Amino acid sequence: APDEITTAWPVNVGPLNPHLYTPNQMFAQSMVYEPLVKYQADGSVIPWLAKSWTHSEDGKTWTFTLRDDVKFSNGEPFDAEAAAENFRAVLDNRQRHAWLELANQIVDVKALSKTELQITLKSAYYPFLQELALPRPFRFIAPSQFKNHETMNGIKAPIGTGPWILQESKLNQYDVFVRNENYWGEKPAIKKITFNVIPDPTTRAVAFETGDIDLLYGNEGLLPLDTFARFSQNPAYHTQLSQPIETVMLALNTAKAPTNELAVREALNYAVNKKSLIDNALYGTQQVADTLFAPSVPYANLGLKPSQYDPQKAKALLEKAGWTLPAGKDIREKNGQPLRIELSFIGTDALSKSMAEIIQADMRQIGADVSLIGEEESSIYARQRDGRFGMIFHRTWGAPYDPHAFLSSMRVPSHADFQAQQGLADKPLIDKEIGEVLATHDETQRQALYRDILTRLHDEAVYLPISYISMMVVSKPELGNIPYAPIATEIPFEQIKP
Ligand SMILES: COc1cccc(CN(CCN(CC(=O)O)Cc2ccccc2SC)CC(=O)O)c1O
Ligand SMILES: [Fe+3]
Repeated sequence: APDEITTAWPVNVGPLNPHLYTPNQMFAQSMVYEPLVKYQADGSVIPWLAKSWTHSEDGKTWTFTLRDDVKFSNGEPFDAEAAAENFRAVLDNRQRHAWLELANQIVDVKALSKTELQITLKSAYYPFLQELALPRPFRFIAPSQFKNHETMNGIKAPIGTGPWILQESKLNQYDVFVRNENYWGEKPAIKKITFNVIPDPTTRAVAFETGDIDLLYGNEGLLPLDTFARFSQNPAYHTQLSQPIETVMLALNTAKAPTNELAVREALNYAVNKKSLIDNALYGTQQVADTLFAPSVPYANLGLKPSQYDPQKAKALLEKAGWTLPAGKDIREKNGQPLRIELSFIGTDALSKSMAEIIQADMRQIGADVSLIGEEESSIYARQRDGRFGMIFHRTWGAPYDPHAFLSSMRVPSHADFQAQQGLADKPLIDKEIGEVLATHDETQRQALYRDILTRLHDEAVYLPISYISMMVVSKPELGNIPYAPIATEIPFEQIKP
């Protein structure tokens, strides 16, 4: 067993290098490795591996007082030296962390003693503590497990301070975690967690029905949503649906014809019946999104005007811009050119395909010819990084990334958002203001800058917001209520109490 559970994940957890990305899975890195400060649902951080901290008047020098009772799972001590060596290991690979502005802000990290850790920054970077709280990269592996005094070229054993220890991994089969019996904090009620590798959502549903697994936990792609709805009525099962955690949208390429035209992007934003899309493809399980960030997101309650479903207005906008229908044709033309837009998505993702088909149908109704380009994952991500798309499915990152970290990353040219925004005359101003907002401690100016950035992105119709999506749970009733974590990408296994 009653203190052992079996769940599933589409892939293995990876080698659990705390400082690297794909194929490491963030929820699993968070099971084993811990931060200096821990993120809370109210947006603050609490003391964690660091007991307390102070900062200089200019806000550029921070000194953390560390706990002195923490051991890595292999018995070796956690101290300021171990922490400092981890920061070094991360920043020796600084280029790979460009998306995260703290990695560009840290100028020095040194252990002043066994318990005092000093971090110095380029500027007064306000999201400092929240980015220290992220699943990666600033969490701590035992320095003995460095390879050649680094982590960027690999690690030995994935030894953390966290409440879970990786027991064993079997590529394409399973991963097994066990409770850390020597954890500095509270002991998890669960003793053992087995992750079965099950890449297909239908197969995951079937695995639950047969009793092969005890728990499914994930976002809107966890299992088929019609099946989820059926499960929620099944008295043998338990299901949960969280409050929304992030946005799913479309990103429109402002630097590529015909989405380079504001009038076209505005029309597309009137063309989609989002409520119908959600009820049709998402089985009514998610919420309609009118803006890049939901009004509940910090700094994003701005009274931005929604573009409600209005095919008539969409047509009028296109007509006014010179996109008119030839005799006998349903696809508009201008200057000889047809109104043709390519929508790229992961071809094997049934949900994405379903939504893409609905979007194509809705846009054909207003005279736009959307071509569906379904491709493998690697090809879609390549398209995102180099801007080879007309429209592309995209999503925000949830707490604590939204909005500051998502906005920060809009400045990175190898990200979808930069590419989508590249055609805007105001793009340099936007990027300047993003840099400014991260470093201001004038709260009035900070809100003003967020308003200007988000309002320009909204008014320029860079995105086509679709849904605010939720976390979803399917479980054996004996496991009880399943909690959600403050960080959207983490799974609070240590909080489960049968
Ligand atoms: C569930 O995945 C995410 C949930 C919340 C935020 C992000 C954004 N990631 C941003 C950085 N990634 C790129 C991206 O998701 O666009 C990973 C990354 C960083 C540096 C170089 C490569 C890559 S992916 C090969 C954070 C992370 O992966 O730690 C997520 O990828
Ligand atoms: Fe990522």
